[PDB]
Amino acid sequence: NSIQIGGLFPRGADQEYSAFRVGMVQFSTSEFRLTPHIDNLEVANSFAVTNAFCSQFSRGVYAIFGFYDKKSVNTITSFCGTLHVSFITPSFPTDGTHPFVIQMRPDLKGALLSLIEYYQWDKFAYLYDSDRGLSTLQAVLDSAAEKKWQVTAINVGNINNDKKDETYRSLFQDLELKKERRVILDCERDKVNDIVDQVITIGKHVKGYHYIIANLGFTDGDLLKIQFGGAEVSGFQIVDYDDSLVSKFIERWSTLEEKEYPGAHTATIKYTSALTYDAVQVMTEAFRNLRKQRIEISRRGNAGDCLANPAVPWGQGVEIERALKQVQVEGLSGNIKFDQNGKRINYTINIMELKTNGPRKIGYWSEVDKMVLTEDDTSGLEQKTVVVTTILESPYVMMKKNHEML
Amino acid sequence: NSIQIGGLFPRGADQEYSAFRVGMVQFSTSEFRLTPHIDNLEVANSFAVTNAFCSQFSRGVYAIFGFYDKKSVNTITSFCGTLHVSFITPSFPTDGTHPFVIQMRPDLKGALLSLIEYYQWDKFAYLYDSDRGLSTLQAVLDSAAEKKWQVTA
Repeated sequence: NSIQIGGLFPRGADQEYSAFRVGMVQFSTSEFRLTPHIDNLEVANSFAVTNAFCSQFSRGVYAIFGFYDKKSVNTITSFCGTLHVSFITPSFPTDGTHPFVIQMRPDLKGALLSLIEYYQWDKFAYLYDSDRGLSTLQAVLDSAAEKKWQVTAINVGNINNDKKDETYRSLFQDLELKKERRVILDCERDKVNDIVDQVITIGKHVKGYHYIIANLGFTDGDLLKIQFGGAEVSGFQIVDYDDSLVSKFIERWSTLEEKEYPGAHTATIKYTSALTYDAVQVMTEAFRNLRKQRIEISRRGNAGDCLANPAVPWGQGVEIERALKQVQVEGLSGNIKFDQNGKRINYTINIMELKTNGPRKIGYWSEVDKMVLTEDDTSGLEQKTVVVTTILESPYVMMKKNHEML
Repeated sequence: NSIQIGGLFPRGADQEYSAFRVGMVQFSTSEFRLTPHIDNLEVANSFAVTNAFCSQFSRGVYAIFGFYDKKSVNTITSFCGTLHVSFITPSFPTDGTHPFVIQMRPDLKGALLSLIEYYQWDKFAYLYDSDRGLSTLQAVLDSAAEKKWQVTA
């Protein structure tokens, strides 16, 4: 068999596309060839997105894989609600429930909540950006009652290159005026470096601060530059390079040629790109299930129309939606598995604490493994310095008679 | 001469559909007219709005009156942002400044904040409906810094 699949890919994602090609190379077989039909236009532009998605559906492809942004998700998924094109993405998961959508990125909100109990704060500052949705802002603010948290939320998103130096001044100066010292950030990874730059430039990384980065791939930036600061910058890892099942992929990826697969040669990979492997794997295993369960995707030569009027489904799409939801496999994010709504379960996430030797696993979390600690590793033992604070008035504490030399 | 115009109306927005026809009856004039082409299909989901847009655009309507929701709004604003066919709405103002969109319903945030200042409030619980857009929940949470409010949402 041969199986055309639509790529509604985001531009600026050469690493994701390289992971797509490496997944295709790994998983392709002459039994059923998952076949590219790929396009790349501005994901923020709902029109151009819809237009290309019509073009791809105008080939009658069996499934489409790609990425969207909150400027588009109730454009795209509304189409999956009508044309029943089965759809897979590891982008940010939606708050609602929709068949024909596979939400390959796990839900960050549960873990990030549980971490707040684990660090035991009644007070934190909270920056966020709009692009993954204000879903985390809502979820934590809804959760404000349960622990009676004080929370301040300041929209960092509208920071732009017109004034991206004095904005961060005024912003962090506001956190000095409230004297905020537990800081949650919810950006995309390719933003976090620009906040961390200003954090270092104005010194706000010494002991007393505590940081979280609300990304599943916390260890992607130049964390080593703030690794010396002394703030406990602590954040998540769905990717774990230590899993030998995964580490064999990490080896193969980092050894694959750097320029034919642009940016694949690094020892580390964005968890978006990593989930591209799991996504292509689930599409392959779903077409394999379809063939093994002996229901054929044998289909009329007519593509259909994304805007027939009234539009009408084609029934085999329901079979693809079953087949995809039936998948359970090992991958770069563990034993991945999906509910009947199209949202993952069993998704297990590690919590990394930036000790100065490097980010190390203080625990892991799942829906049933509620923040299971893994601090049995001894990095940090042998009595790090307890810093003692006090005052100098005679006689209670005084200088040594040789204090200028001591 | 007449100008052909499009219309979309939410199902159940029957008072607005009435007021629209009453407005057409009032402001139609001897020298020029409207030729409304109207749809009353779904609005709470992008598909219906998109199909109606294509139908009425293929009809060549030079302006459209209609409505949207945060679920559908991006679909409209991107379509008009590309195709130069304008859109006018009484729906909530978005965060965006797309051309071709006349977001008539005036800014409510400035007055809200100025009244909060007038009561000199310090600590209160703010509720919200998500689907009007969190632009207010943002613009009141933002100044919970500068105005040191103690909001809960």
